[PDB]
Amino acid sequence: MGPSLDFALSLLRRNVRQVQTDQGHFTMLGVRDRLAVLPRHSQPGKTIWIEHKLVNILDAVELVDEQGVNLELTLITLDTNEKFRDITKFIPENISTASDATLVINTEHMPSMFVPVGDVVQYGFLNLSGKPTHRTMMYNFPTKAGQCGGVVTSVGKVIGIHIGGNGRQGFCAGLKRSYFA
Ligand SMILES: *[C@@H](O)[C@H](C[C@@H]1CCNC1=O)NC(=O)[C@H](Cc1ccccc1)NC(=O)/C=C/c1ccc(N(C)C)cc1
Repeated sequence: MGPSLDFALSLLRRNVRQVQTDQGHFTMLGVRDRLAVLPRHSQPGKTIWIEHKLVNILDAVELVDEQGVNLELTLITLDTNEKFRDITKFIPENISTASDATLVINTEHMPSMFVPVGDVVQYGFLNLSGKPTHRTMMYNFPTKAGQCGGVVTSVGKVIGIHIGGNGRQGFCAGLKRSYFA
């Protein structure tokens, strides 16, 4: 088996978890220690279902930029038994585009799912369901409901978390390594 599939499957085993909140099913990316990231609109509460058990959330931080605008990312600290493998090194230091990226999803309804979103380009401002968001990127793929929190990945880099789509295109919140310092 080659390196790109090995990388994604290893993400699916060690960092990319099936979750459910009151808002439905999402993919959650565990980044290091007991710190994970979800799309803000998943609205995690005091507990979250993670695969096979209910896990307590010890803190949730909704990220905004210096203008006060939503980044659509919520960092949660979990009462998990074990620490995540630290994947912060795979997150670029600036928000970064990619060629021929794949969106890797993992929910109870869409387990171990691979979506060929393709080139990922800078987008910036997005108004989704009424809320302004900054720092997004875009792919010309018709993503659908249930795929939020999916991990946008390319050549060993974890670059984005899926947050929205308009039927023809998909959008992620860009990831940068400093969100997880
Ligand atoms: C994941 O939960 C989901 C994935 C979307 C659903 C449709 N395709 C996808 O890829 N995301 C959403 O439903 C988001 C949620 C959101 C809320 C607030 C801030 C950021 C994200 N919303 C959307 O993707 C918007 C969908 C939409 C609304 C209205 C229209 N009409 C045509 C104006 C089109 C699309």
